[PDB]
Amino acid sequence: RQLVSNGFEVNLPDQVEVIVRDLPDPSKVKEERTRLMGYWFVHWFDGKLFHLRIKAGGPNVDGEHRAIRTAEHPWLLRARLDDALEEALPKYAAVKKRPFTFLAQKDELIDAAATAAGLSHRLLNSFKVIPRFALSPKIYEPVDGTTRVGVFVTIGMRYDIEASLRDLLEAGIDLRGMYVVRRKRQPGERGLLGRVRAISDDMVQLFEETDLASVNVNDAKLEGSKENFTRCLSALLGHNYKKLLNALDDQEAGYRTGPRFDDAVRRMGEFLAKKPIRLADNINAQVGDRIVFSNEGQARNVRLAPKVEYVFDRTGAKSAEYAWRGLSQFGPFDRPSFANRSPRILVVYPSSTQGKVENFLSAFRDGMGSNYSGFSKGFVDLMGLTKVEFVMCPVEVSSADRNGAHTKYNSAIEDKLAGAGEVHAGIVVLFEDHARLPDDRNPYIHTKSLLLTLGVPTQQVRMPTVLLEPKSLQYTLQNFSIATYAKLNGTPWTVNHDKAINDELVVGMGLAELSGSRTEKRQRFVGITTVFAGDGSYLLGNVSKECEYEGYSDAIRESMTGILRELKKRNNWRPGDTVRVVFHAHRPLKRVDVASIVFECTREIGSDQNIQMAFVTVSHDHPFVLIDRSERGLEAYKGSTARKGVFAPPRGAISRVGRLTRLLAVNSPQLIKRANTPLPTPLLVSLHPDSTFKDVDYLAEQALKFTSLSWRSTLPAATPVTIFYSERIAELLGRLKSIPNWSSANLNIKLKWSRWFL
RNA sequence: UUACUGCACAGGUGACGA
DNA sequence: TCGTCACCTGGGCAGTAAC
Ligand SMILES: [Mg+2]
Repeated sequence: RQLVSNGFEVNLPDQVEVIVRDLPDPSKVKEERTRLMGYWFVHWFDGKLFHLRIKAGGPNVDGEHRAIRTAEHPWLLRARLDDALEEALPKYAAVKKRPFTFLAQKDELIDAAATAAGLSHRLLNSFKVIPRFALSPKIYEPVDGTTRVGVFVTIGMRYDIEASLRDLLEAGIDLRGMYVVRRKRQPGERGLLGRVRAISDDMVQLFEETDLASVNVNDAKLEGSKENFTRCLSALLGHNYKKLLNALDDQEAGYRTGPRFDDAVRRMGEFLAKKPIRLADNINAQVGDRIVFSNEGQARNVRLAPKVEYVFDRTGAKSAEYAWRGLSQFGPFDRPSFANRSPRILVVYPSSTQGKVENFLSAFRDGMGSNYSGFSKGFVDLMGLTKVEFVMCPVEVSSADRNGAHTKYNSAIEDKLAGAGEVHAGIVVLFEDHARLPDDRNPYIHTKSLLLTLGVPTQQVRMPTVLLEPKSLQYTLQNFSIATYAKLNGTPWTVNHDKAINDELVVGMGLAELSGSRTEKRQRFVGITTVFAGDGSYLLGNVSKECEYEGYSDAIRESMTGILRELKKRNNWRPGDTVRVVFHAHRPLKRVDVASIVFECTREIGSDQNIQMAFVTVSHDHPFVLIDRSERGLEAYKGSTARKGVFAPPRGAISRVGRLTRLLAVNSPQLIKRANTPLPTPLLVSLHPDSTFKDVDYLAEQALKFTSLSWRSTLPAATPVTIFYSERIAELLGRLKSIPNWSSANLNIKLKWSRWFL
């Protein structure tokens, strides 16, 4: 039982001698660091300034002398290590500090990719993809009670377009509408300048500008987004352009695949271990062994959660390892009770797509047959319904109509429904050129708005999807079916849980940030989703209808206390029963908000029961990766030479970093998509220190299970539904709040049990 | 906006302190 | 106002759908 990390032990001195002076105002710290530059390392923490001498000779420093022992206060040397790593690698310029980040000295993957695909173009030399490395000094706990410092190595790719904007023009590339950034960024300057309206003299005309509406061709460059890469390259190359991307993708796989990443990490550790790292001129650190996660000795640092089971009945008896397998065999969890066995579904679509939409609806409702075993039965037999009646609502509108498409859809819905009686759901087909129009003329959001006001949830669909090859279409229709059923109040599946306490509530919060352009300040909206322990099963509760950023903490507390009150009433908790409340988000709550939440839930449940409360953050973008050297991977596809997910930990692997923190693996070899897919990064699950329920392993496993509860897809989500559904709610409600004639009135009436946000 | 996955880039932001 | 440690969210593009 071993998982290898991307980090190395750092052998530090036991002790370091330091000078301390009280400095209750931290505004002084910056000038003082400058004054003692070169001779002293300086660090402010907890009202006080800490000085570690790094070189002999003045200036002098007044203060109390103290021995800072590493085992007890590892933050001091962790911080010194950020800078010492920089100093240790003088030939690699920092592109960022804390963590030290830098570029490979030679390697340039576009040149290599071109050669390997046998492509060429004069300008290609001005498109650079360079490996980017970061070394992050992190505190971890090899076992409870003991801290150490590790150096964690992470790799990504710098994409840059150095080309002059002038050159890109004459090559036939249309630069209109592309974002542009400053070549040299003033200290504490923005990068984004805006979009390209046109070029004049030595002068770019910018719309959506962030500052001035003009800048010289010479002080600006295209932003190195994938969008600009593809737009420039396909113009200069197509259709050889895909050939270069695959080859670039192959090159990058050379640094990001499991074995190849493990090798790059090894080589980086060798390089840093070659010389001592000077913490001062007389005090050294040494980079040591690869940090592992194991159960050797007094370490209990790795476990494997059981496989999540998808459950399709209350008796626990009907279950599967995979959502579709189970759904296909058993039908949905709620089919014995599902109330509406003959849904009427409005189908809103551009009249000119009529035949394509019929083909799609036929495939959806009645299946694709045995040649497409992924979607044979169709929606009706899949979900155990009697029939589906489509009410056709053609719309006279063209993809060219960018300004009045939304008006036409809504006019057509209103006229059709006036004379049609009640519809239970709707499907809205959209042109690709309309899907991303601004919200004031976007038919997605206008039709979603109108139909949700009327209490009619929709599943929308873009024509490129409607037209998918049958091999892709069968999977499309799995996902479409599951969300549509849930939109009709259905519960497709649950995930196993064996209840140990009398009740458990999990609430999540999710954030969305909206603006009409990148110039405009993003406005924040929030959402809240609740999940309850059932008997053998987790059950999705209700969902917020207000979106609310200011006061989100009051909303969390209002939602938990109202829910605890109703759960108690439903279940009639007995004296001495234990109730557990778990909160999830992608960021940690404030201590003061945890205190207020704990106080109000405790007072609401009363002294008759025992309450356990945990506050959990789920992080995706941290410096930790898990390597399972025992995993050979799987056949990229049956039956190739290439392998996918080589060295990928199993789904459900949980490693201990520290008392409050676990790493959770979610993307197993099975789930990994391709040979060139990188070694996955696990989720970091952190418990808030003020939590009263402390078992982070159990909370990591619960988070795992909730990834499987997503009804947007047959495949699991990247984050538990408690957070993920909250983000979809927040985005939709925040958008809707700007749409004329939107009302939320039906969200808690007709739509109370509809999962309208999927 | 069927989704999952990945990546790039940009924007910054959060928590903890005194 | 700060210092310090940390990483989240939006927009877009490309490959594939846990046996
Ligand atoms: Mg959806």
